Amino acid sequence: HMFSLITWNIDGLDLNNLSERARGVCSYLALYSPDVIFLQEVIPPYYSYLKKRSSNYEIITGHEEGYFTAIMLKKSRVKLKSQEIIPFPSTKMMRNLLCVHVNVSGNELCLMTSHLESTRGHAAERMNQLKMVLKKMQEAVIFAGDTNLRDREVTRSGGLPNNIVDVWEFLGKPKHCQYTWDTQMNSNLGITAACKLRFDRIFFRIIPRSLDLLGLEKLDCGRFPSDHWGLLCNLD
Ligand SMILES: N#Cc1ccc2cc3c(=O)[nH]c(=O)nc-3n(-c3cccc(-c4nnn[nH]4)c3)c2c1
Repeated sequence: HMFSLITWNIDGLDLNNLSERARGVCSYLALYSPDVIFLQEVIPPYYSYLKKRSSNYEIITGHEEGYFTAIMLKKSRVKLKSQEIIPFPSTKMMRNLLCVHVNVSGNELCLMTSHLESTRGHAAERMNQLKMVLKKMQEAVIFAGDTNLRDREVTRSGGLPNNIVDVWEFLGKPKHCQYTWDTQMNSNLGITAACKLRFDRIFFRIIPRSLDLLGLEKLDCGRFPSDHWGLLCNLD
């Protein structure tokens, strides 16, 4: 029938004006009203707002302390079958892989999210994190989350497998959503340098329809909802 999802690193560690940014993030989720949501970098206070505002979603957290990922499932349409938190081994940043087995319209496709290593120097540790993601996908599939991948690190990690495709590259490599982390346009960072990267990615095992950016409008306090852009992929 139809399907949608939203990946967004809400940047929950950035405590400044977070009460207003979280009211903007919710306002984006309310108008679009997706079926599945993949959030990264969520602090316990941030999880408290989404629990009270978005009352029609069954949230599954990846941890409890620090920051963690989160999956929100449209309770009216998506049914919970299973849920599991597979942690990364040699992770030095309190990071894990969050998978949830659901059933939408009678179809068996699981949902995954993660927040791979943020460190740029810890590239091999991130690439080893990438390999365990693709190895778990083939073992169950729609992955989505802050990957922090760049500079052909997917190539040097052995490349993507045949059964796993990237929704961006699969849609003819569209240009409007080429970069989810844009230090040029997004000025929540004050970075005088200009770099653009595609961090938030979406891997597929249903056919993806569209892909678009979220949170491009500055709020009333002059700051964006997040340093990352929100991703939105429709399907059928
Ligand atoms: N401020 C700033 C600032 C300006 C410019 C760049 C440019 C790049 C680039 O062309 N490729 C790349 O892969 N990463 C870049 N980072 C980056 C982004 C996140 C993290 C770390 C990082 N973490 N640890 N060391 N470096 C670097 C930048 C950061």
